[PDB]
Amino acid sequence: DWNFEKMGIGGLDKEFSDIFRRAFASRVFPPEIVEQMGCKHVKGILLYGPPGCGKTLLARQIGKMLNAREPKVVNGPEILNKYVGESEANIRKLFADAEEEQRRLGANSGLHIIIFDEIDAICKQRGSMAGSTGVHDTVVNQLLSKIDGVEQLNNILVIGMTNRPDLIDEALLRPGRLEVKMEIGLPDEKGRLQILHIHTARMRGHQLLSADVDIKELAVETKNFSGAELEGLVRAAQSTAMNRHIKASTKVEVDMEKAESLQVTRGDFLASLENDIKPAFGTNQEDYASYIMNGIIKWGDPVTRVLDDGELLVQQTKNSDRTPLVSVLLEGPPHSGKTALAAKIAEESNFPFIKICSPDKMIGFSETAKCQAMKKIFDDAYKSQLSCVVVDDIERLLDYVPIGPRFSNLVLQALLVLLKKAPPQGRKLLIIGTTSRKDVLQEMEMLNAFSTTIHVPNIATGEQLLEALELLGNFKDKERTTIAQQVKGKKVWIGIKKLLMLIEMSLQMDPEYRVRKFLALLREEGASP
Amino acid sequence: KNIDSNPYDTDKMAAEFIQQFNNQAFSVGQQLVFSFNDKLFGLLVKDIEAMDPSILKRQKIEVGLVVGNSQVAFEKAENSSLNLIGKAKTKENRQSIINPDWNFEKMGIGGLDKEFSDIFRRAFASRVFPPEIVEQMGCKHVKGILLYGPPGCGKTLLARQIGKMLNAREPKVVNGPEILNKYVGESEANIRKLFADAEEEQRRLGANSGLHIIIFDEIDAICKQRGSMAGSTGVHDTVVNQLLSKIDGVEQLNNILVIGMTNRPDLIDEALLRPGRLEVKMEIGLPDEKGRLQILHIHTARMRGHQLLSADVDIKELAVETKNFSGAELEGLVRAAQSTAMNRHIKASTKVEVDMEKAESLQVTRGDFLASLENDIKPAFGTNQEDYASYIMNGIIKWGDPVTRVLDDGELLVQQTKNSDRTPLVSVLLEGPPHSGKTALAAKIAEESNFPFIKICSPDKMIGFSETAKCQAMKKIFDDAYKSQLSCVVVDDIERLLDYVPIGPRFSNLVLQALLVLLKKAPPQGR
Ligand SMILES: Nc1ncnc2c1ncn2[C@@H]1O[C@H](COP(=O)(O)OP(=O)(O)OP(=O)(O)O)[C@@H](O)[C@H]1O
Ligand SMILES: Nc1ncnc2c1ncn2[C@@H]1O[C@H](COP(=O)(O)OP(=O)(O)OP(=O)(O)O)[C@@H](O)[C@H]1O
Ligand SMILES: Nc1ncnc2c1ncn2[C@@H]1O[C@H](COP(=O)(O)OP(=O)(O)O)[C@@H](O)[C@H]1O
Ligand SMILES: Nc1ncnc2c1ncn2[C@@H]1O[C@H](COP(=O)(O)OP(=O)(O)O)[C@@H](O)[C@H]1O
Ligand SMILES: [Mg+2]
Repeated sequence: DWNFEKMGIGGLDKEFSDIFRRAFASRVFPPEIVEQMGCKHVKGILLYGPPGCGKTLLARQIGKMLNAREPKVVNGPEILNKYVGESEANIRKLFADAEEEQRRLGANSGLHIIIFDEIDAICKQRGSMAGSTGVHDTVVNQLLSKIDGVEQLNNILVIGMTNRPDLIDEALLRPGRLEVKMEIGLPDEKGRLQILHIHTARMRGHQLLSADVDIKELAVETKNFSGAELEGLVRAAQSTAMNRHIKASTKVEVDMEKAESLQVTRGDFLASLENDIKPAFGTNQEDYASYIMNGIIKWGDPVTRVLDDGELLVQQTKNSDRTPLVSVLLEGPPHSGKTALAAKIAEESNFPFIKICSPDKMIGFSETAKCQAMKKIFDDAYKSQLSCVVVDDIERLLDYVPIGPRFSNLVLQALLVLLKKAPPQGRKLLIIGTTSRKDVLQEMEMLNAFSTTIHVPNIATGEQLLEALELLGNFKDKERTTIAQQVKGKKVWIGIKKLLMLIEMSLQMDPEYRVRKFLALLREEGASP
Repeated sequence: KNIDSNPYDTDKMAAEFIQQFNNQAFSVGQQLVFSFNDKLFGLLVKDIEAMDPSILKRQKIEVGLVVGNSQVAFEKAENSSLNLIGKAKTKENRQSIINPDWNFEKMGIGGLDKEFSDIFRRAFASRVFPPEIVEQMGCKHVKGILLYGPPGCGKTLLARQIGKMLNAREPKVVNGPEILNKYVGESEANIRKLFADAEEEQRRLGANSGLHIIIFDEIDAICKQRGSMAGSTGVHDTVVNQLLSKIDGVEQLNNILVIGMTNRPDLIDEALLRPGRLEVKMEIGLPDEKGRLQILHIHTARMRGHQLLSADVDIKELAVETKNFSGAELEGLVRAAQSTAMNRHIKASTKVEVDMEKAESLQVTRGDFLASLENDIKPAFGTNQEDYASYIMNGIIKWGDPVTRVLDDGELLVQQTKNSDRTPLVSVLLEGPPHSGKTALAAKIAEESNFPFIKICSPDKMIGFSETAKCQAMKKIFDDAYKSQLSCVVVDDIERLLDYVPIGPRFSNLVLQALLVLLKKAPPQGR
């Protein structure tokens, strides 16, 4: 039987299918033919995937599916990092029961399962990439010798677990030990629909769930939701709906007046979905809501062209089969409005995964820490069906300073490789960057890595300045006429950001001196190419 | 400018809307101006629906026509003070539920209302109902809470009050670094000697025992590896593994509840923040004016009962001269306002003797409060009186126009940074030739600013420091300024922080790449 909808696990049908078809087909056939052929039994499995997706449930379910003892448990950083001379004793103790049973009745016993949580720490000499590795080869050598060294056993089965699959030494994966490896992944719409159908099953049985609640629609509003957070959403909804019936006094007592009629309504689901349970591979209206701070105003031609090009790039990266990766670089003079446009372009992609790697959250970090943080941010984007990332103010990550010059050579070389890297098969990406010194990056050869570039200009005519002032709607018609009497017969040079500060400074004077001070200010800072 | 709280009849508003905009085209998202009772309002189109067929004979549309029999429903915008009455009010919003009515005065906490309600609704809403209905639903009670805020704002008191409200055993206590004790075999023994009572009670009484609160402290020392991601430092993390194994996993318990309290929310590993582990997260901040009033009104109740408080000592007034006063410093002020009052009625002659003739009339008076407010409690997140006291040395005397110009410009900037909403951050750089008086003309502007929080970061207190120490000190000083509704900060001799020396140059590139970043960082929100 493979009734994988009653055991408790949902959204994983092919994974268990393959795992059984290959590994555990010998332990289900009658022992007669199994002995006649002489086929040996697998004694190792490696599951790897993102954290909080349902890896332990599968382990316990596979253990129970074949009648066996209660699975043991271990932890990675626990067995290691204890008093010397005792870790080996613990490792030897781990298999004591299996060894005793084998010595007692030989080749006729029950499976003894183990679950080696977080295996990519102790059995890892590949710790030297940017910092340093640890001298702990004793543990890995002892484990390898025990599982299969110069001796063998037939009453064991080792299941590993890890969220970093590229930190495992090949010595622990040669055929004969830890052969079958599988990858668990984030569920899609059908997976979420199945998952939401199990965690709320007892409530529906006892007519304690209102008929308005819709699961089909609830399966379309949670995008890139991990498996373990639907449980959190359901629990939050249950808590919210049941808090109305706790009206009490100095000493809290249950409101027995209407203990019945305790019904959960769609409103509570929606409330818990908007205010609480913030996703892991889903982003919020916090990161891309502090960069944009005064909206976007159309003061001329450039805004429309830039937004149109952004939309074209997005629609290319969403409907192409031969260019899974696209990049674009924004540039312009300082105080021109580069950062405030990248966020606006990215916000309208309706992309499930959005993140912003800015330099203001890394203050005082060393080189290696910054490289590792950037690498982690990039790695957290290959796991979603389609994503989008932003890298703003590049020239303050490299630490460029005109004197010297002085850059950091360990960040540029990571940035180039990561910019030219392609994601796994089937997925897509889009990278946007903003910089204010185009003449410097060209020397470093970086510009040849970016697919395309766009130019963001400043205000360069009296008409555009007047239009911006009108749209901002601050000065009256008379003052606008007075200003136009001067600005029109000349040229201007001022970025959009500086205009807000100049207007704010000017507005604080007396009512009759709000124009002269502004005009005086525009002569010193502005109109100065 | 014309906002008012007077009620507005939606039925009349809808009738006037139809009477005016009849046979007119409207589209979703359209913005227009509507006049009602000589009052102007801004209208934004939200939903449009077609009519039903006539009697002789609710689709959504984007554009349509308005007629006499059309219906209009008015809803106030977000954070709108407009008062709307009548049946022409559609109610599609989100408000959760009506939390149980609370009486904070009896418990003894003031200024914390939303946080208390949220914590009770989330963590504890499922530990009050009988086990029957909870079992029928199927649930796994929350077993984790995290709190973080400035010291002395009433964090532990919340936990103790909530624990004593729900009949439960006396809470234990542990200290963060105290559990980091030399060698293994004692720290692990300490971890073991925390849940033995809980597990024994669970085994003895099954799934019917009482709650066992366990209050931590400085949880950012243990379970802290981000501290290694710095310019220096570095330490292996081993104790977090034991606590993680006990809290969740095999032999899990059903009558435990951890409560972690910290001070640096960003020095926490992601290991101890994922659903199933410490779930909820709340923050406690400095109290505001009404908070200070409520706090004071609670600590001076016993004296008022027995008629020990004079009639002229108003409590309302004292809530307007204490700005950015922490929670505990109000208790400190109240305590210090009594020693002075009661230190008068004591005579000593070869031995301290309690006075007898004037023992009665022992009443605390305004003088005690005023003296204590000026020379007793020294605030922490508040205005100093020594920093900008030794900088300006011999006053300021006019010698021409430039002094007037500089002072006027400073005043204009300091008023803009207080009556603006589109530019929360403004910075100005003074400069001139050496030996000209550009450090006694900034302290004067800061002192005339009148902002509650005024600090001065100067190189005089960083003699012999390396680069990392300077970075840490500057970061801490700047961070402290995000905890007040207004802040002014001064940097002196920027050339000295960078260590410039023209046999070179030999500047420091780890301080110049932080000073640039800091000067562009909008405060969290509305500060
Ligand atoms: N059409 C517009 N284009 C760009 N910015 C605009 C526009 N209209 C208004 N703004 C405002 O301009 C500001 C641009 O952002 P910001 O001041 O951070 O510029 P920046 O180029 O990112 O700065 P810096 O060069 O210092 O990194 C934002 O406050 C945005 O509200
Ligand atoms: N504009 C001014 N008018 C009158 N007196 C002034 C003025 N500016 C400063 N003073 C006085 O002169 C002295 C100024 O000394 P201060 O330490 O400020 O020197 P400085 O040249 O600004 O310093 P530094 O060389 O470190 O930049 C103080 O006594 C101050 O009272
Ligand atoms: N695919 C899934 N279906 C149903 N429940 C799940 C699933 N994945 C996780 N859960 C729930 O999450 C809880 C913890 O998940 P766990 O297996 O510890 O995640 P991880 O494998 O990352 O450690 C389990 O008790 C289980 O009920
Ligand atoms: N909101 C508050 N209401 C009443 N008293 C408070 C409040 N906050 C702090 N206090 C007072 O401060 C004293 C100590 O507070 P404490 O719990 O040590 O603060 P922290 O949580 O920062 O350690 C208590 O005796 C308490 O009376
Ligand atoms: Mg000086």
